[PDB]
Order: sequence, then C-alpha cells, then structure tokens
Amino acid sequence: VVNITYMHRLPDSKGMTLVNDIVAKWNKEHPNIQVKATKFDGKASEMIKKLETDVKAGNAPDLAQVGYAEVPEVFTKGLLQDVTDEAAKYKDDFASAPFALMQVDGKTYGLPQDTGPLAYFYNAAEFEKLGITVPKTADELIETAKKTAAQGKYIMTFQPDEAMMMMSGQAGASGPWYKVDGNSWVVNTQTKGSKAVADVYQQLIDNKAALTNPRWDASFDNSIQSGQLIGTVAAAWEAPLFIDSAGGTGAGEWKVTQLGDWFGNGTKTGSDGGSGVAVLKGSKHPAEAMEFLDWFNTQVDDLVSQGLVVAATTADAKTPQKWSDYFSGQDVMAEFKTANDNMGDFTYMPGFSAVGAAMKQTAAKAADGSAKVSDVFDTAQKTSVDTLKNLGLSVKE
Ligand SMILES: CC(=O)N[C@H]1[C@H](O[C@H]2[C@@H](O)[C@@H](CO)O[C@@H](O[C@H]3[C@H](O)[C@@H](O)[C@H](O)O[C@@H]3CO)[C@@H]2O)O[C@H](CO)[C@@H](O)[C@@H]1O[C@@H]1O[C@H](CO)[C@H](O)[C@H](O)[C@H]1O
Ligand SMILES: [Zn+2]
Repeated sequence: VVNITYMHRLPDSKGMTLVNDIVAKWNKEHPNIQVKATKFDGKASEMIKKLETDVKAGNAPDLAQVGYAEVPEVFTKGLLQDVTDEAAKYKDDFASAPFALMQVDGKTYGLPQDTGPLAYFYNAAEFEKLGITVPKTADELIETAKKTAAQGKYIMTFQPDEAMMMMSGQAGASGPWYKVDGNSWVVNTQTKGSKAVADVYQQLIDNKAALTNPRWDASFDNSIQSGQLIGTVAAAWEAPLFIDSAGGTGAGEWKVTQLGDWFGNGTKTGSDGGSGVAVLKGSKHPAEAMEFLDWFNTQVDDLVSQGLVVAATTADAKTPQKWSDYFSGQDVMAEFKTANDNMGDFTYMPGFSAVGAAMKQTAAKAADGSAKVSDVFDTAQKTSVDTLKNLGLSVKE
C-alpha cells in the first residue's frame, strides 16, 4: 500500500461532484494506492507560496494544482519532480497544447487538467428586447455599450482585481508578451493587442460604459442579480460560479459566444487561468501518483461539474443541465471547446504572480480615472523586467 496526497483549489461548490467523492471511487477500486485530496484553505495566489514553504519543510503533498502561468515559477523555485516517462505513458489521454504547458526544457512535471479560454457571456433575451446585437467590431462595441449605459445596463466589465488575466488574455489573444531567445527572457507587454485593449477599455471607462466592480466583490454579484450587468468577457471556468452569483436573474435568457474581433484578434481568444497537477520535489510515489492523476483528470463529467474545460480527450462531457438551464438551453461546452481551440499561444515568464499583483493596483487607478488603461500595460512591462532580474534570470527589453 502507498498513500498519496493531492492539494487542489477546485471550487467544490453546490451542484458539483465534490473532489472527495471523485477520489472515493478511486479508493474503493485501488486498495494499494490510497489518496487523500485536500482543498487549499486560502485564496488562489497563496497556494504556490504554501507549496514552497511545504517543500522547504520537507512535508509537501505528492500532487498539487499548478496554473500553467505558475509552472515556470514553481519550476524556477525547484519545487517540481521530473516525471517525463510517467507523463509519456498518459500523453494520448490529453490535448497536446495543455500537455506541453506542463513541460520545461523537454521534461514533463505532471498532467494538464483544464484550460481557461476567454469567451463572452450575455443576456441574449435582453439584447433582443433592447434592440441590440453582439457587436462585431470595436467601434460597434463602444457605440452599443454607450447606448445600454444610458439606460443603466452594461455589456462590458473592467475588473481591477482580475487585471492579470483579463488584460493579458484580451491583449494576448493577438500575440505573446514573453519569448525565450537563447539565454534570455524577451519582455514586451506593449504589443498591438495591449494598445487595442487599452484603447477599447479607455473609451468604455471615459464614457462610464463598463462596470468597474471587482470580480470577487459582492458588487459584482449584485450587478448580475439586479439586472445591471447584461454582458461581460469571462473565463470559461466562471460558468457555474457566474450562475450561482446571478441568484436566478437571467435564468433561461443568457448565452455564450466567442470573444469578438474587438482587440485586433480576429477569431482568436486569450488564456485566463487553466491548470495542471504537478508532482512535487520529495514525492516518494510519482508512478502511483501519476496513475491516480491520469484517472482523476479523465473523470470528464465530474470535472466539468466543477466548471473545468477539461484537457482530457478520452471522452466528451455534455454541457451540465444546470448550465444549459441558465444559458437558454445552449450547448455552452461546444462554445468553450471552440474558444479553447482558438486560444493563442502565450508563454508565461517565471514570477507572473508579481506582475499580476502590480497590474491589479494600476487597474484600480485606471477604473476610477486617476490613471490610463495603458498604464496597466506599462506596469506589466516594468514589473516583468524587475521580477526576472530579482529571480537572477537574464532579461531583454
Ligand atoms: C489564474 C487563477 O488562479 N485564477 C483563480 C482566481 O485567482 C485570483 C483571485 O483569487 C483574486 C482574488 O482577488 O486574486 C488573484 O491574485 C492576486 C492577489 O489577489 C493579489 O493579492 C496579488 O497582489 O496579485 C495576485 C496575482 O498573483 C488571483 O489571481 O481565483 C478564482 C476564484 O477563486 C479561481 O477560480 C481562479 O482559478 C481557476 O479556478 C478554476 C476552478 O474554479 C480552475 O481550477 C482554473 O484552472 C483556475 O485558473
Ligand atoms: Zn526598463
């Protein structure tokens, strides 16, 4: 018998198949590989800090959820165990792009779990009532946003507490910020996409035509339940969280579509989260941990219940009934799978955490008019370069 520990930050909310109930099915069938999964008791950004303290203390879990944007960071801090041959055994159970994001320098450190493509959530019934359509161009988007804002309804958000992924994702839909050239990281967060995103959100904020409530504040939930928020860009895994936040408002009326051609992106979209599960330094059971993890990550209907757009290609889960009930009977998982397939490549630098922390601060100022949306991307540039220099890494800008 071997005992495995798995630390995760899956929501485990009402209506979901709880992680402990998924693990229970494994534990009944595999007496020699016994798993205990624990939900991290803290906000998402504190989890890799806990993994670092745990690995230093010599008491880390075997397995831990690591965002794709976090892999380079935990790799650089020496937190990962090479499981290349174990991962190769399970490669055909997963999509190639997310599997590649669990790799550094031809070595694999775990299995991918989900992807986080950005899409557009909107009240389709309300759009039809108000005489509007999903805007096809940035200029149409701004004109339509001003028209709804005149009657106290909003078709866009600017979420200062989600600046890291909302600004990097909408900008990143049209090209990378970070590249590797020989020995160095090459940093440019002021791309054509960054300029386009700043221009669009600057016009929306100048015209009081996007809601600036932080995503994780009660004001965001109140905006949905009160009927004020009738459209927003959103990460695909927000679907169940958004439904719960709505408190029944819009049930049977909403739909999902692709991110529009608003930021010079055409039919492409960006990445907002999405994670794998890494094998940590000091794990005494990588082979058994990876056997369990391949099984876990291919429990497609249970993982979709948690809001995951799964990396697994072993089976296809139907849109959960809870989601299609909310979203007008729409097959929203088909829209999420299309969005995933249109997600532009976007390599993350080690220390992207620190870049997000600084971007959040500037975005609060852009939201209240004390800074420009473009300053968020300048903050990203300077904090990107300073973070790389502080990690002792070679950086060019
Ligand atoms: C990319 C990611 O992990 N997204 C999480 C999301 O994490 C953000 C939130 O916790 C907000 C709360 O304000 O904080 C952000 O971190 C800020 C931090 O607050 C600042 O103190 C610091 O200064 O800057 C950091 C940046 O380092 C977090 O980025 O939280 C949501 C809600 O809990 C998570 O759902 C989301 O992760 C995704 O969860 C899905 C399951 O619901 C999937 O597992 C998916 O793969 C995850 O990406
Ligand atoms: Zn500089």
